[PDB]
Formats: sequence, structure tokens, C-alpha cells
Amino acid sequence: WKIIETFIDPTQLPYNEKWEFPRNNLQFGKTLGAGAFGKVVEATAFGLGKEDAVLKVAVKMLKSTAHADEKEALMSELKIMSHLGQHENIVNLLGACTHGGPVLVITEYCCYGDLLNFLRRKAEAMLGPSLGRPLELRDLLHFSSQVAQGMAFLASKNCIHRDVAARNVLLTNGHVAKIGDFGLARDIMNDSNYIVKGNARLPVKWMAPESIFDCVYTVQSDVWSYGILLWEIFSLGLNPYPGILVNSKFYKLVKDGYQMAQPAFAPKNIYSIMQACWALEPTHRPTFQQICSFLQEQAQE
Ligand SMILES: COc1cc(C2CN(C(=O)c3cc(COC[C@@H](O)CO)ccn3)C2)ccc1OCc1ccc(C2CC2)cc1
Ligand SMILES: [Mg+2]
Ligand SMILES: [Mg+2]
Repeated sequence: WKIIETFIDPTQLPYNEKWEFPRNNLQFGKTLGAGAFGKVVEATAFGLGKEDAVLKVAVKMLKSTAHADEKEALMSELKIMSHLGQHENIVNLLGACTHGGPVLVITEYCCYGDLLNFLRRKAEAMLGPSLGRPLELRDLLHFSSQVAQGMAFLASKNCIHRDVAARNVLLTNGHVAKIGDFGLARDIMNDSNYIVKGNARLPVKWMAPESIFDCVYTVQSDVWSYGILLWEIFSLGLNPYPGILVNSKFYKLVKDGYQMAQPAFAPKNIYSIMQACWALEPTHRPTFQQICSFLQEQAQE
């Protein structure tokens, strides 16, 4: 992710101690996710926030394999979450522990986990009787609308996400979707969705051609990625470009205008908005506000 002012150096942002929470008032539980150098662990926080709440939270932290560069990355994430401010459809910051030990970033806990796994498990549950309630089209529209609203919020704050994907969306109480980024708490090195391109491990099947070829990241490239996310939703969590190897031919195909076919559960106008997100000319793609407008109408019927 990057925020525009040229981009802002997140290392230079301020940490405001309004967020500080005593680490001794966390009681940790199970690990929710881990990468090479970082992890997210559930905890109970005692006396968190204005209301001195006692609640289940998620805590992002470094593993013993981390060094100073990963400390700095986690601090950058903390500062950017504080800078962007709060929204219903993002993963919100609740606190941090920066004094007296390793940096802990306390966020909302989202009881249904990531959207991709949720859709995959739900599909299996829905096939189970032949082989709570089932998903309906309206649910898929609500998830889509919710992520779009989170993205419109981020875009309104000059934030470019750069890893929009169902795997970075969580579902909380009421199955409300929230966009975030697992970041260091994701094991990208062993994840088939991140491909070696140069020095970096990149989610190439989600990426706009201008991001792949010219390393340009804009809000318009996030819209491309959102189109791919829509395809994930309306396929109930198929892998994009299924069965296709990422090589120079895939790279050329997408630059030449190849698009995935309509997923099984997309109405025609949802497939059309996917296609619109995949316009080769970035300025021809919809904005997140246009997507929100459209999806709010579709979801409220
Ligand atoms: C996904 O992103 C984040 C996640 C987090 C953590 C991970 N959490 C969870 O709540 C959670 C819950 C479950 C439960 O699963 C139970 C099921 O398996 C049972 O069926 C599984 C995995 N994770 C929040 C923090 C910051 C996160 O991102 C912070 C962030 C927010 C905005 C930005 C913008 C782009 C700059 C960057 C980073
Ligand atoms: Mg009180
Ligand atoms: Mg208090």
C-alpha cells in the first residue's frame, strides 16, 4: 500500500500515543495467521478504549525471526492505520503497545475470518446434503458493496492498497466485510498466489497490466484488482485464471485484452462491471464511488 501527497514516506508519519495500551492487559489465545516474520494472534484486552471494554481483539506482532526492517514495516502499518482513520468496511485499529517490549498492533477481531475461505467453506456446506442458511445472490452483492465502500474510503484518503483480493477481506459480526492487509502475517513465500517477479513476490493474477509492465500503482489499478475480487466472489472462491501458468504468454495475453469468462453465479450486469474494471486504459475503468453507487442499488432489491 502507498498514500499520495509522489508518495508519502510512512516511516516519517507520527505515532500518536492516544492508541497506547498496556501489554500486560492482553491475554493471548490462538494464532490466527502467520508469515515468515510476523503473525496475528487472538487476545482478550482488558479495559480497551473509552468504554474500558473487555473484548476479543486481534494482535499483529513480529516473530523471533524478524529483524529491524520488519519492525519498521509493522510500525509503518500502525502509523498508516491511525492516519487513514476509521470506517465500517476496513479492519480498524483499536490500540498498540510500543513501550516496554515488542511492538503489538491491536485490531478488531473478525469472527468469520477471511472472505475467500468463507466462500469456499460455505459452497461445500451448501453441497453437503446431496453429498446457518445457504448463501443467496443478495449476500454476494452485499459483500461486494461492502468491500467497494471500504475501497472508496481508502481511495478518498489517497491510499492505494496494492493487494486487493478476497484473501485480504475479513467478515465480522453480521457477515459484514472489511478490507485490510495481512501483510507480514501472511506466508507469501510458500503461497501459490504470489509469483516471483524480479526481487518481489507479487499477486500477479490480481494485478493491472500497467502494474506488472511499468510498476505503476494507482487507485485505478486497485479497481482492476477489485474486478478480480468480484470474480472470486461470484465464483464462490475459484482461483483466477484457473489452470493457467504465469509466464510470458500469460503476461502478453492480459496486456492484449484477455479476460476471464463470466463466473457461474454472476448476473450479467455484475460480469459487465468486472469487465469494466478490466479496461486496458486505466482512466476508462469505473471509480470506486461508481461501483458503490451501482452495487448499493443492486444489493438493495
Ligand atoms: C486483513 O487485514 C488485517 C488483518 C488483521 C487481523 C487478522 N484478523 C482477524 O480478525 C482474523 C480472524 C480470523 C478468525 O477466523 C475464524 C474462522 O476461521 C472460523 O470459521 C482469522 C484470521 N484473522 C484481524 C489485522 C490488520 C489487517 O490489516 C490492517 C490494515 C488495514 C488497512 C490498510 C490499508 C491499505 C493501507 C492496511 C492494513
Ligand atoms: Mg466507563
Ligand atoms: Mg481506561
